[PDB]
Amino acid sequence: TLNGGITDMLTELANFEKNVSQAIHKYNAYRKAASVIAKYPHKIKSGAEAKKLPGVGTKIAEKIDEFLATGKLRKLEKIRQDDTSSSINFLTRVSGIGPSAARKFVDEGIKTLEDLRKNEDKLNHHQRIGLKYFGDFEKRIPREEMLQMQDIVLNEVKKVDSEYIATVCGSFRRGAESSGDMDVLLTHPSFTSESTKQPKLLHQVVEQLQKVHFITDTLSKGETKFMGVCQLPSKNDEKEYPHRRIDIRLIPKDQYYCGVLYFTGSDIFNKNMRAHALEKGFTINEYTIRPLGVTGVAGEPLPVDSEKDIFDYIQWKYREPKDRSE
DNA sequence: CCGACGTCGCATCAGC
DNA sequence: GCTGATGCGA
DNA sequence: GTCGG
Ligand SMILES: Nc1ccn([C@H]2C[C@H](O)[C@@H](COP(=O)(O)OP(=O)(O)[C@H](F)P(=O)(O)O)O2)c(=O)n1
Ligand SMILES: Nc1ccn([C@H]2C[C@H](O)[C@@H](COP(=O)(O)O)O2)c(=O)n1
Ligand SMILES: [Cl-]
Ligand SMILES: [Mg+2]
Ligand SMILES: [Mg+2]
Ligand code: NA
Ligand code: NA
Ligand code: NA
Repeated sequence: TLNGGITDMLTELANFEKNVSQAIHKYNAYRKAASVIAKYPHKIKSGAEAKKLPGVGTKIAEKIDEFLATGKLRKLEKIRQDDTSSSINFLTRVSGIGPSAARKFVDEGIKTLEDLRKNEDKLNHHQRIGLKYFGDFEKRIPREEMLQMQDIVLNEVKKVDSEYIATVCGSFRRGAESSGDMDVLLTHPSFTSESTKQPKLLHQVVEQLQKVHFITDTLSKGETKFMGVCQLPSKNDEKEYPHRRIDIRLIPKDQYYCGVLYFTGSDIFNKNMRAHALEKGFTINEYTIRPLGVTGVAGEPLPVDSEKDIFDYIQWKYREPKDRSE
């Protein structure tokens, strides 16, 4: 990438603001600037050149000038030296430990991997599984493995009820050569925006995937969202595959296009597109696009019969999934 | 200057 | 138990 | 931290 040094610096700052400062809007600001610089097709020569991009303001322009001149950022060099920031940043790398819990753990003297394993009974269920698979969850998934996983999920879902449709979204649907996890959108004609004519629709799919030993652990689970752990089968004498994060989201079948737009992302693309919708007088979630009144209360859902219909309402040219990796 | 910043599912906890 | 924040996550 | 009214 042309500007990897700058974008890494801004990402590290984003993570600091989220994990340590607990400033979600600074986290989003830094990530938005990193994303716009990542797609800028020139090697940036100055902060002023970067400040022309939307999301890069005066402060980041100054950091870019320091980074270009020296190859580092004194603000980050100091953060890297702060023991509390180091501890908190490490603990938040466990799934289920966020900024609040990380700081509480540090207060209580729990700040290393050894400390965590020593104190499993101080972890909730999600955190306990996140610790169990700490190393695995930072490994990436080759697309070749994503395809094997897709095959298992799609075939097992079909065995439960041929009327299900499972769609792998996330970075996979954007065509990435590797993914951080597997995101599965699920629909069934019995579950629409108008009625739920059959119970346990998500449950019976999860159960089937547990039965064939694909799903191995559960982080959380409700009627429409599963968050868990899965693993490909290995062959005789083969080293096992890493355990992987899996998210499954059951979406009302008639709202598939809003659902698949949401679950395809990226997360920054969704923030950007939804923010553009609001400026255009609309609000978009994973179910609907609705107008806003002069009051600012959402109106009735608008007819959507393609992903492109959603782009049309907000006066955006259509962007294929591969062009949404912001 | 300064209010807004995307939107929502599940787990957990506090107040009643 | 319910309801509404809050945390953490997609 | 940045943007737009
Ligand atoms: N804050 C978020 C996080 C996720 N999402 C949506 C968009 C994501 O593309 C989708 C899956 O979340 P994810 O964290 O797995 O993101 P991916 O796009 O799949 C990443 F590229 P990765 O391949 O590392 O999972 O949920 C979102 O809307 N807002
Ligand atoms: N998980 C899914 C995927 C597609 N669909 C529907 C939405 C459209 O009517 C149609 C689109 O087919 P496809 O996008 O797979 O080419 O399938 C669904 O109901 N659930
Ligand atoms: Cl809605
Ligand atoms: Mg993903
Ligand atoms: Mg704005
Ligand atoms: Na700018
Ligand atoms: Na975490
Ligand atoms: Na995911």
